[PDB]
Amino acid sequence: PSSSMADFRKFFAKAKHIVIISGAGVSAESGVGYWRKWQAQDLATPLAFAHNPSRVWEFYHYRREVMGSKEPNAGHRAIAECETRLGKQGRRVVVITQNIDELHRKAGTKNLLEIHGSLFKTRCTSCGVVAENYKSPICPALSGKGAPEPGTQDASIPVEKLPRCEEAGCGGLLRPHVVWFGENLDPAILEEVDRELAHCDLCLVVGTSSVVYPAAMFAPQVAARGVPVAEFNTETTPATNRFRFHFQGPCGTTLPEALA
Ligand SMILES: Nc1ncnc2c1ncn2[C@@H]1O[C@H](COP(=O)(O)OP(=O)(O)OC[C@H]2O[C@@H](O)[C@H](O)[C@@H]2O)[C@@H](O)[C@H]1O
Ligand SMILES: [Zn+2]
Repeated sequence: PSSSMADFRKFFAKAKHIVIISGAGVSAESGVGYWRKWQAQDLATPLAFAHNPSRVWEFYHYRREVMGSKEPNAGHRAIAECETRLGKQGRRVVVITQNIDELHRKAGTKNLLEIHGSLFKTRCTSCGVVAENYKSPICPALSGKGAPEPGTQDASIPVEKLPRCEEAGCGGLLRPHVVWFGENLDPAILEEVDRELAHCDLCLVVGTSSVVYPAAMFAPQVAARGVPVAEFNTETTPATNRFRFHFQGPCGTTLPEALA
């Protein structure tokens, strides 16, 4: 895999359709552990939610509230500025993210496929309706709840006071619209993804470990068509040798240059 910025820029100057796949590394420079005695694998499951809907909500309230505090970094801003600039030229730029933090959106990204959901979306467990939700707090019973520090315990909010569906006559319990461990990704989103990968002529893979499916396989799918894929990561990954470029470093340094 090459590290030639100049050779990358030749492709970038001419690309009609850029796909940018992002993961958690893209938000590292925005300052985005354990929450109380648990890690994500113990909370972000349907079984956890079924057993303690209040505790899973405290956890999601806390993450939503922390986000309000976080700012997109130079990486997220370079990606958003790119889309705005090319779009004045009829050139397409889309972001396919694994992240649920919505910092791409806060940076000004408009073409965004969020394959794992969003902290800022809800789904009704009764009627299935999805909606956006930016309210701090999401419900008054969660106000001040979710503190991760030692000495905090379960709020034990009765389920009828947790977020509820406003559809007429529904009244159901809402959950975060995020893909939990064990759950399938939405088939409709994956078709939109397949369409973007098939049609792109330059692909960037940014801050992802490239080992978690199905996103692990997106950039290799593109590189297999003979399209250049550029990886932007602090380290090599197991997929690195499948790609045309590798640009090592924090993406807040390397992206503003590559996408200038
Ligand atoms: N500043 C940075 N710039 C670029 N890359 C970085 C930076 N900091 C870390 N990275 C890289 O980001 C990657 C982070 O990998 P993961 O934490 O595995 O995140 P991601 O690939 O998004 O995980 C996939 C999925 O796994 C689940 O845990 C979660 O649902 C996530 O969506 C690593 O390859 C790491 O080198
Ligand atoms: Zn409902």
